[PDB]
Amino acid sequence: MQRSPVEDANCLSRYFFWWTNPIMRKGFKEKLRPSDVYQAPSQDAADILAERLEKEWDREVASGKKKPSLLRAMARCYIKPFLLFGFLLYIGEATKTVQPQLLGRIIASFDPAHEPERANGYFLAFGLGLLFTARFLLLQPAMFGLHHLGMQIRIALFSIIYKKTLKLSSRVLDKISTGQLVSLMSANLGKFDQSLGMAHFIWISPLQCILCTGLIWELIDVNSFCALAAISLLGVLQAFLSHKMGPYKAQKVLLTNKRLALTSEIMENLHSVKAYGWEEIMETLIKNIRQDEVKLTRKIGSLRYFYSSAYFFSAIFVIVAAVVPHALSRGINLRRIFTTLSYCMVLRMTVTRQLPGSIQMWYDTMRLIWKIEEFLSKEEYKLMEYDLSITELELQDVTASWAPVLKDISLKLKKGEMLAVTGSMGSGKSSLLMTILGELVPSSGKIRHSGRISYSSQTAWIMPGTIRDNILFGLTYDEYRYKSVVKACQLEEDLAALPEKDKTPMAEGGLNLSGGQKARVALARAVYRDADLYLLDAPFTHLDIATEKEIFDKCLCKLMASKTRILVTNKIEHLKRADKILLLHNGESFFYGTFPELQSERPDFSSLLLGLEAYDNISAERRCSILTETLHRVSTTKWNTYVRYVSNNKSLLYVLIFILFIAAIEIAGSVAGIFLITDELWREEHTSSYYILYIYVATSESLLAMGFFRGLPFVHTTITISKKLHQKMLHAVLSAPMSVLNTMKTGRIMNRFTKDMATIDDMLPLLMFDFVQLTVVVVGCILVVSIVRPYIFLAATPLAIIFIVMRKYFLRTGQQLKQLETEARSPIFSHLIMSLKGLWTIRAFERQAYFEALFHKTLNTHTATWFLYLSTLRWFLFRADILFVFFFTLAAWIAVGTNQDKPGEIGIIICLAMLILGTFQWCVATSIAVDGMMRSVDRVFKFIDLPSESSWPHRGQIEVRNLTVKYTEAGHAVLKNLSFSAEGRQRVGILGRTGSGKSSLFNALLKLVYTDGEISIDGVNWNKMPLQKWRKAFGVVPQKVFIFTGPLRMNLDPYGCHSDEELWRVAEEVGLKTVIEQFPDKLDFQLEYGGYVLSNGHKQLICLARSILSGARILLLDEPSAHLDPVTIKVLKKTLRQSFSTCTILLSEHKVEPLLECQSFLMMDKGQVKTYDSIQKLLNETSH
Ligand SMILES: CCCCCCCCCC
Ligand SMILES: CCCCCCCCCC
Repeated sequence: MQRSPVEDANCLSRYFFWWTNPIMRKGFKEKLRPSDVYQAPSQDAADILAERLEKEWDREVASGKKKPSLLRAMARCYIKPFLLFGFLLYIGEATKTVQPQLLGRIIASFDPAHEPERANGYFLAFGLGLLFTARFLLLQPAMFGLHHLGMQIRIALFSIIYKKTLKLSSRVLDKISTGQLVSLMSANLGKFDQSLGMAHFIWISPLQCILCTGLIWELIDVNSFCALAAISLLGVLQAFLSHKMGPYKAQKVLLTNKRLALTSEIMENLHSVKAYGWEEIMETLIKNIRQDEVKLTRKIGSLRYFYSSAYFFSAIFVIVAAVVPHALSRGINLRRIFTTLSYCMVLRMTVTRQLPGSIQMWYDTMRLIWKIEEFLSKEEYKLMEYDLSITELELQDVTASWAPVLKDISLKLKKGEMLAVTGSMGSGKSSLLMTILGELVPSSGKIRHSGRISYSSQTAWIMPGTIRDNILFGLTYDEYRYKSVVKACQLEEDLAALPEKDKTPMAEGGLNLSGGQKARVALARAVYRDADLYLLDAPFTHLDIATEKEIFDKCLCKLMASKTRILVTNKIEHLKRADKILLLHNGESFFYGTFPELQSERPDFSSLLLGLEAYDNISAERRCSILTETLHRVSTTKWNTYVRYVSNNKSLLYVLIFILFIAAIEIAGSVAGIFLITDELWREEHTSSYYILYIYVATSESLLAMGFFRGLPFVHTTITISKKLHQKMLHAVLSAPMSVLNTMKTGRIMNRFTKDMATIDDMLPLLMFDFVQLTVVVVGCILVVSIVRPYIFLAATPLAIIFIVMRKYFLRTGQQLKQLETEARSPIFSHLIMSLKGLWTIRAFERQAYFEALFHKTLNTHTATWFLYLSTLRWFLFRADILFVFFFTLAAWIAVGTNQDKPGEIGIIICLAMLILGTFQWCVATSIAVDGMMRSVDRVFKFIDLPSESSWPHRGQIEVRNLTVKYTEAGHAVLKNLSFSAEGRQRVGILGRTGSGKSSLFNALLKLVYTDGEISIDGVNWNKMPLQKWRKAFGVVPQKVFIFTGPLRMNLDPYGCHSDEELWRVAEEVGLKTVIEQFPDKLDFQLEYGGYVLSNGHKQLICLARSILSGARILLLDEPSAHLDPVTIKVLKKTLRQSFSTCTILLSEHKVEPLLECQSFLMMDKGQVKTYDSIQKLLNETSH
């Protein structure tokens, strides 16, 4: 669409990345959008990437022998780029070995004997810088290349699995699990692609290690093996911790679910939780189960410190133990040490840093490739063989299995004729169609149908978009057909009713349009479609006496009756209309024919089936069950967000005060040592003396590293902040007003607790320690180098000031550019999940290519987004790395050319600078990862900032005059100036418009929306009684009652100050004792999963009890009739009378039978009220 600039790029511009400049600019000025970002390169296109690998895999399957392997397939054409970069990494890393030798010459140039050699001093230091630059230029493009290759791989690899998953055998589909299919492709996107770049190291590290170890001198002195053994013992020490981690993870991962599932319960039914008015027990209950999670997290975190720390303390341990044996014999020499130190730390890093990460990958990627290899071996859908036009379908003793599901069906169906089939709920209801379609395979028999076959399924689904797109669905628009079909489908009302008419957008499911309208548009496909055979499967789920006979009489008889039809339904009129009928019995045939023939077969069945007089008006589920019975019967980051994070725990400030002090002391001592010691070292030869300290001065990483007394409290003080910061959120969301809380719709609140809270709790505290640690090493190093050579400050100050500005520049565009990846990620799954549910239908209209094509475009958007980001980072790293060699070369070039006669201080300056490069890249690398994570905590603060909020003298009257709500929506019957004169201790009823916001009137009194007018308790305003004291009054018992996981003791009594006799005596008076007697442990029995296993009717009684436990003034009723029945209604009626006779009741009911019971009934419309006691005055308005 937008046309990408890399297409029209120059070899230099593409190498250094000149093309990002405008997109770098834009993002700094104005915020970016999906329309602004532009497409991927023509090379990187999913059609081109997949189609190649298809051919090369096809070759492996074509040569049909042994067992094809995708690794061997991909190898047929992915090596040419892989081995091209392969050398670049090796030659790019091999330059590191040369650096020691050139350092040694500078130590060889300078000593108290002989004059200070200038020429070599300068030109060899510069000559080092040449190699030092050369390392980057060769490594950078290769490193960036492998990411491009890794990205290029999986783009094909999702296409090749998707091609298969659209067409498999249907039997195996209900063997294979849903989570395995999704999670396999969900896990790979971010991790796999980035991970591929370090695979090469598997042979790089050994090839260097063997060369380095051999290149180390003192081969006669068997101590380089001891120096290797020092690296071995480090590996043992680390691995020992990895075993001790696992036991604690299993304890945490089990616990973390308990709160996460419970939060999902409590948050969804919040309206009740507030209506009862708890907010005290729900805190402490969560806090109690949190305790173990905090203890275990702390116990893990403190352990993990040593795993990171050991690497820092290693350098001094390995370096000393390597050299001090050589101290015994062979006197002492300075150029001997420095070279052997430099060679050590290369091998120390390359064995511990990346060698694990290389091996780590090949275990994963191969284990994953195994899963694809298994998956592609799975059995396939047999392609349709309808391509004939001899004669229509005729079967003969056909058997099938999923006790065979079908056993010897026989029907010689003649063309252009009508047919109907039905039976029990099972008994081969939906299966017989699948064999005609070709979804299920016939076990034995002869089935053969000519010409193309249409289909309409049981459960309908809607492709997201236009209505005509669903209806016409890969056809061309025409005059009459569409009109007559849409007219015949009973959508003439829905034609006029909708605003955009045919262009109305639809998505998600059945929220926008109703299940009835879904069932219409479902049928529209097959009715609009042209075919040789028509197959419907239970299209009349709805109980429409008009619609059923309208569409059956008008559409079929007039339009479709010339052509053949099969239908599954339960209507005697349709059965009597049909030419041929068929009845089943669990795979074996009951009978097929017509009622006149049936009268000469089973006259008792003929009569007793017909016995129901008013059969057409019976409910679908009812009459189906009657048939079932009778048949079987008969037969932007900010500076503040850090300040807030530190401001919680003061201990995080009080820990930082003395960890700064140690840096100044340990700097000062090294400055003193470098200045004071050196002269005596040279003077020693011309004893041990002070060489061993002079080693420790050089190892700046291991010098300023943090131990247990100095650094451990940092872990303790940080984790406490995540505990506190949790409380502030949970309390703030729980205690908040229902207005701004109502817009979000719980697809976002849980998301914070699931993902965002876990990353602040788990991944942050540890990750911060690196950022604190590494900065101290680099800052503390440079200053020691600075103090000795004053003019370094002028070299340092511009580069630092540049370096921060670069980061501010990259982050503003980058953070905005990155989120578009995570947004663009979501379509790819949504498109997969939806495609599975219509797998039967999507084949029937041969519409695979359309979806297979549509699938690519959702990838191409994502890969374009990703590719731009990934490069932008590569730029920043490259510019930042080059900016170091300036610092090195300037410092080095000036150092030797100083106003100082004594050059022995150079030996430190150059050596102690060279080692930082490894830490420098590593330090800036985390610097993005921290700053990105800091955006996540900011979301929690936004939630924390969200706004927030005795006796009755034997009385319980209510008459709230002048009540006006301020929600402005209540079923087109909003409360304005409301009033009623109902006496206390009287049962009351209520009515209004059919759909007048029946709920809103209740929660207006409970105060879950904005309200006006005074509301007095018999002359006692809320003035005295706050929101809790008010909510003590009303007894609520809604259609969706609230039960949570735990025992009935905890459900009935949250606070826990009621006696056992008190708990029983209320229960038996409510009428819920003998029903409970059957359960064990009195009332201590546990309930789970919302208490679904228990009975429906008693699930009200438990809440009705809860009110007697709670308080006595007023009760409410939100239409319980749907959850009521003859035996329950009478006890519910009588026990209520015996129980209360004090508190008022309000009952909203659309039915007439509830009107006979109560005293008075309101007939309420917007600004209109009326009610009377006596039946002549009461009923007259609502008589009809
Ligand atoms: C596409 C391959 C380009 C590699 C450039 C290497 C430059 C080496 C200069 C020392
Ligand atoms: C928000 C402050 C970030 C400080 C980064 C310091 C980097 C210094 C590199 C020499």
